[PDB]
Amino acid sequence: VLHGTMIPRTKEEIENIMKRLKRIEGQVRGVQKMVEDNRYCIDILVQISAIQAALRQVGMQLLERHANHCVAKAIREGSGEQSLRELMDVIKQFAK
Amino acid sequence: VLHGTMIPRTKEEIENIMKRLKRIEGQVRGVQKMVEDNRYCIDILVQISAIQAALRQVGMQLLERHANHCVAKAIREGSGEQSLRELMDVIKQFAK
Amino acid sequence: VLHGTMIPRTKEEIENIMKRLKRIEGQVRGVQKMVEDNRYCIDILVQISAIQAALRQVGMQLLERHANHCVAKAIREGSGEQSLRELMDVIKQFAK
Amino acid sequence: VLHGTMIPRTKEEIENIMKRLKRIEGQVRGVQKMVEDNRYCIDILVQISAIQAALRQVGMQLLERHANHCVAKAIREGSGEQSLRELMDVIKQFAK
Ligand SMILES: [Cu+]
Ligand SMILES: [Cu+]
Ligand SMILES: [Cu+]
Ligand SMILES: [Cu+]
Ligand code: NA
Ligand code: NA
Ligand code: NA
Ligand code: NA
Ligand code: NA
Ligand code: NA
Ligand code: NA
Ligand code: NA
Repeated sequence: VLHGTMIPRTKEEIENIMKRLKRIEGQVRGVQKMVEDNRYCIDILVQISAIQAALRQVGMQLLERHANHCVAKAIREGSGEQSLRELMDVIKQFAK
Repeated sequence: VLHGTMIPRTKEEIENIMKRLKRIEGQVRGVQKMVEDNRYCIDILVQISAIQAALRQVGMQLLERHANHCVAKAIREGSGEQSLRELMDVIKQFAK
Repeated sequence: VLHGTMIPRTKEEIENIMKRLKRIEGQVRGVQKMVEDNRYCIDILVQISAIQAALRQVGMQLLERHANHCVAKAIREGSGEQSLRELMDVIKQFAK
Repeated sequence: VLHGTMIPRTKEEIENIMKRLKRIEGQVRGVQKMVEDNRYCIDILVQISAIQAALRQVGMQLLERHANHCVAKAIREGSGEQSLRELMDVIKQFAK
């Protein structure tokens, strides 16, 4: 452990995220097949754009979830500044 | 076909890109395992940030390759405006 | 008022940010003069890229400042969740 | 000069872009007044988000204009690869 407060994921949450990552995994191998089949660079870039888009989506979702629940809990419990600093670090990371 | 001029990829080009997509595929399943193991949301977000970063890298590489070779060839061959319009569309796509 | 906790800016903080916005204001009018003088589109785009860069910089700075001080204070004072929700909204805004 | 082919801007084009940069200039000074009046950091960030948004808009517009007309002309005239390389440089610049 050795980290900020966390609300554990449900069977539901894990399942949903998982599909999104599977779909994304598929897209990634789809792109793999495209490169192997020597498909047009533009077609490939379109799919890459799709992937990046799907990643921002799942990433934002996890960000909001963590802030709305886990960080919110820490604020209630008294470890908010700890959790807030973590949160700011990943924000700057997504900016770097 | 029915698309702009393309310079076909070498055994070399395909191999290199492929590793990058494999590594990225790994990262994606790594993230999958992380979610399943109910790992900390922040740790997961860091890895997602890594993935998006690796995707921008391979995407930019493919973009430059296509422009430097394929689009450049079309300009020489006389189908440059065709290839240029395609290129502008994917740029706007990466912006949307 | 009617908003989350705020630590007021110093004479110092206001001065520093101000220079950065002035410089940015200059860049913006520089770009204005460039357009008027019918300068090359590429040169103009380079300067626009500069401006956007300078804006991300000052924006991130204000973001960190607000989180490190104002939001941190609210967490101590007991209005952290209020301040956290605000913070998440502007994050999503910078993403939209 | 010493640059790729350029189609000069009309009285119209200059006028339109100009308004957009003026509005943006206003926003920038609006933000200046906000900082001076010691307004809430969140309110300021919202306006900064607005500005960055308006800059992407005018920037993309100039990008498309340059590609659709100036770079397209160079391709017809025989200096397309020259103009294409310039265009790729500013793309990478907006990515750096
Ligand atoms: Cu969390
Ligand atoms: Cu290509
Ligand atoms: Cu603040
Ligand atoms: Cu131009
Ligand atoms: Na905590
Ligand atoms: Na403290
Ligand atoms: Na072509
Ligand atoms: Na034409
Ligand atoms: Na507050
Ligand atoms: Na609460
Ligand atoms: Na030219
Ligand atoms: Na050539």
